[PDB]
Amino acid sequence: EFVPPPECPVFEPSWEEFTDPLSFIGRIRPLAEKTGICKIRPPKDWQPPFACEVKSFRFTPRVQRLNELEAMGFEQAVREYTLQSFGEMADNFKSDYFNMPVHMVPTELVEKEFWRLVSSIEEDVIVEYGADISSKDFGSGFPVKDGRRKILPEEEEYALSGWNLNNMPVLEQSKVPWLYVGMCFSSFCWHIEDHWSYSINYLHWGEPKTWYGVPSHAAEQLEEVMRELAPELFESQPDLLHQLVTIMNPNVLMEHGVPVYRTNQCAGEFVVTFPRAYHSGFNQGYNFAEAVNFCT
Ligand SMILES: O=C(O)c1ccncc1Nc1nn(CCN2CCC(F)(F)CC2)c2ccc(F)cc12
Ligand SMILES: [Mn+2]
Repeated sequence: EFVPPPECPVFEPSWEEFTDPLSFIGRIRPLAEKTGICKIRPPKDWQPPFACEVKSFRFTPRVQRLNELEAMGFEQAVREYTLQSFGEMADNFKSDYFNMPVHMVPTELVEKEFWRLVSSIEEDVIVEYGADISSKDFGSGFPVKDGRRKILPEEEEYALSGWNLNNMPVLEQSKVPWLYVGMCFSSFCWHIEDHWSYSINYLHWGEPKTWYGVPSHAAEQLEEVMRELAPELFESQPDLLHQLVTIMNPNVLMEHGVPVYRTNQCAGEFVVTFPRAYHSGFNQGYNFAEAVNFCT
């Protein structure tokens, strides 16, 4: 069965360290760039309100067939959901799948089952992911001073915070956050960012998001293993298309000498990915994440 990779670094900045995100990320870089990804827990009292327009939030998530590569056009037929109705679907799926309440399923069991399903020919599990929803559609999950929604006085600090993903620097010398509504086993395959950018990711609420990261010094190693083992039909494809289908069990990479680190990101925690750090992951259950690429 699946062997979990070693844990990536988790930082718990003091209020002083938490004052300036870019300065903090610059200070942790000597360790975090050797692991590709890191997790950042804000101070206990830092709790932004959730600011999306929940009444109107509606979307059609994309269908994900976990074993689609191993299996090598009308299978499912995706409903439109609200946040509430997607959550009911997601929780019913997971509690039915594991025969237990959703909060009682061990994170290690979901992880082992996910990778078993990805390689399974005998069982075809299909899930849905509300992925790549623009923050322009119904707003960011962070409060923003654009006069579209009311900001209470207690929330203004969060609208002005440098850790609000809307306030991260995005202009490179010579771009808004995206939202992800997850359910159990919804996933993202191995990729790096455009322009080898940093990215920052915040889990607003819900069950954890499980991550795998590879430090940039091993980017070429990972790409070589991919070419050796990815389907040939897709191996010859340019990277920006191959990255749509680069699903690979972390233990395969590890057997080929590629360093891989993991983490479970819980509600209210950040994950930072460093330049050219390949990353992949899946969701443990119903959750809501926001992500943006940023410039230093
Ligand atoms: O789901 C997450 O939490 C997540 C975290 C970090 N990075 C990416 C994440 N998800 C996804 N990102 N993109 C796209 C963005 N990025 C550029 C474009 C690319 F080349 F496809 C390669 C991924 C998807 C697309 C579909 C999907 F189901 C899922 C994602
Ligand atoms: Mn990414």
